[PDB]
Amino acid sequence: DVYAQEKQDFVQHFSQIVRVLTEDEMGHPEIGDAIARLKEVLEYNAIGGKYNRGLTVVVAFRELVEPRKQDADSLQRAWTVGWCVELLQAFFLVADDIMDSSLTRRGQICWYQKPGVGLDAINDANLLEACIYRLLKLYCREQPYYLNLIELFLQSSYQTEIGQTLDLLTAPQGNVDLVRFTEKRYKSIVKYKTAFYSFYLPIAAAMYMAGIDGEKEHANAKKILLEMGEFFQIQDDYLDLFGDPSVTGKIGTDIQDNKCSWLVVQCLQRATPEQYQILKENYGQKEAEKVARVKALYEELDLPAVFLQYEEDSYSHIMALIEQYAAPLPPAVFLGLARKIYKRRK
Amino acid sequence: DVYAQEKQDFVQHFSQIVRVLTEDEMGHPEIGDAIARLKEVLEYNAIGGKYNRGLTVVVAFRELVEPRKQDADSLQRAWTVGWCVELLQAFFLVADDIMDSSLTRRGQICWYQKPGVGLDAINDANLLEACIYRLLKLYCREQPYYLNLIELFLQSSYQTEIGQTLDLLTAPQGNVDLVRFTEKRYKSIVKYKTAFYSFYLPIAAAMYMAGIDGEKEHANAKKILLEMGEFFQIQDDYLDLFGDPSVTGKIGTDIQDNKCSWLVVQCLQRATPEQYQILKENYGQKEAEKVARVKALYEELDLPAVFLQYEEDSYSHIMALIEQYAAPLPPAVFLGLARKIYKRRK
Ligand SMILES: CCCCn1cc[n+](CC(O)(P(=O)(O)O)P(=O)(O)O)c1
Ligand SMILES: CCCCn1cc[n+](CC(O)(P(=O)(O)O)P(=O)(O)O)c1
Ligand SMILES: [Mg+2]
Ligand SMILES: [Mg+2]
Ligand SMILES: [Mg+2]
Ligand SMILES: [Mg+2]
Ligand SMILES: [Mg+2]
Ligand SMILES: [Mg+2]
Repeated sequence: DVYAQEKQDFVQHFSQIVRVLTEDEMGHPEIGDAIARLKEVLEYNAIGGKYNRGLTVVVAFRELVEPRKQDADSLQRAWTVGWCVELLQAFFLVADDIMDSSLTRRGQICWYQKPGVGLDAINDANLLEACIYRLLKLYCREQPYYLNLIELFLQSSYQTEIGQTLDLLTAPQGNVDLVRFTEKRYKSIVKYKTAFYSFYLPIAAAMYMAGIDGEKEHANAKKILLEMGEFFQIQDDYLDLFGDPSVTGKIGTDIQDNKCSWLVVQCLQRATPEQYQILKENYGQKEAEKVARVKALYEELDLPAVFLQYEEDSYSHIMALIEQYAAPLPPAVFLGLARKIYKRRK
Repeated sequence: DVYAQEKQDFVQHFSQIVRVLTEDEMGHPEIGDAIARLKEVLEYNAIGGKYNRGLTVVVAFRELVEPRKQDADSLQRAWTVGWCVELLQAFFLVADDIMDSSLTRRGQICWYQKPGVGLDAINDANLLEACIYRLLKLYCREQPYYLNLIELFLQSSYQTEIGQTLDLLTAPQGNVDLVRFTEKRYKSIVKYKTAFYSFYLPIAAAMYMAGIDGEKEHANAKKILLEMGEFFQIQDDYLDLFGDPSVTGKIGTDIQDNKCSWLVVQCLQRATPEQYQILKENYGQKEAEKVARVKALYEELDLPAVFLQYEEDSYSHIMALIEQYAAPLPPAVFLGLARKIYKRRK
């Protein structure tokens, strides 16, 4: 309910993001064509998702700032910082779709796969990242949390690029080595690639906006949010193979891209050495027959049932973590976000 | 002479950049393999160039800071900010080589063209950009110019991505339209894509480090440096076709990539309508015969002689600009940089 009620206002206020990013550079008409390319990149790549991450900034801002201090202006700042998280997301996905050789995202063909786009998408992704800091400057330059916000977005992008390097190093194409797909490797990838920017970044932006900047409170929040990010990435892995791509909005590639998925880790931990070899022969290869052979091994080992058991235990554990670590922040902030990701099918 | 004397110290101190970026994240051993990938990216992509841009930071810092304030520590900061400019450069070139489909850079194959690299180079480029802000934090966090430095590197990357969009929009592959290659378009591309980061960025970093942060002094410096950047990019265009690739360290692609080069603008301005059509039929295409036909048109129109005339007039003009705008900064700062780029063959 809390996410669903703020949605509308948050989405409507994307026109303004687009205007402020296009308008404040028409005192420079020579870049006009670039500005129009920017708008086209924003509209195709920041729109059409669920907005969980940016909505989180706005929800937690209401819940943490005293209503006497929710003036029209500090609200406007809140949904801008929210949009900055949506722009970080857009930047990582556009690049990620190239590196993953993916086909669709959010119901449409991937940006790079569009006629006349291709690898120009690389500079388009870098421009989306640039917008974040332009926004921060335009809306938040005179706020006492300004430098905290800048350092947070930069630190969060470095961690996520470190996690991406791990994702890629662990998945060399044409190079099946099942030995490297362990639980410890897995947890490291997902912590870096997904957990800091999807879960720590947004609540923490909102903390810094409410004046809550203590080390110890940031660490306690981080303890909850990183375990949630781990679950959330294990969920994304499961949906790559078994979700319905008209719900997820994307076709799966993990088996073909030779990925250290949660599924292949769970597989490897249960496999007869005969099953092992079937995995070995069929994994990380573009042939549909061969992907279907892996999928069939996974179903033979009840990996869907194991995913549903893990979802429940992970959820009880996250809840225990909230009871331990939420104070002095209102638990509603952690609970509202957990509700939105619990048993998602997209 | 001034560049040549600081070189050694500047280069030697790259081991330290590499150590500080690898060491201060081994309290996190799970990212070990990513850290090693980072070192490999740094060594292949920040090393082997002339270091003009980073050396500029260090040279202008000596020339602008009072020697009583050139303590061992503020010097160390100076050659770090220098290296941050070399890392911005490395980030743009790695991406640019993909978008340009280039073959070599600085005497070796392009990063993305290395066996086992490919499009993973996209995340490698984004990591190189991340390092800049990690450095700024590690060395400069408590300096009064810290936030000026952060905003400068970010603003300079946005401008250069705007210029890249223009570079790419003006060069759609498979789409010969000679109508868009004008002088005004050209000047706009080069101002954004090259001039702010190669020329304004480094002197200005050094200004902010010496306490010189006035609007008006920054604008005056900018007036000189942007015209120098324009010349410098016109030079790079000329070398793409007529430089010797054992000096430049790179094979040219401008004709094949359908580029708004200086050469094609000068061509279009002198061409008989018969010459025009030869250009039209042969431009922006991968066939060697067809590139050689364009090259031969260019030589038939004395474009090499016109380049040498422009080099001289541009140089006299830059010098006039220094006489007008250099004060209260020592002219040595502008003169030393102009000497290093005047009649370069790489
Ligand atoms: C650069 C940012 C790295 C984090 N990142 C990127 C994409 N995803 C989710 C994916 O699950 P991934 O390719 O599987 O990790 P997707 O299913 O493609 O959306 C997370
Ligand atoms: C993203 C940064 C845009 C600025 N940029 C990139 C490369 N160069 C110089 C080149 O001249 P370009 O491809 O010709 O413009 P190169 O000969 O390839 O080194 C400038
Ligand atoms: Mg992906
Ligand atoms: Mg991925
Ligand atoms: Mg996925
Ligand atoms: Mg290039
Ligand atoms: Mg280029
Ligand atoms: Mg060039």
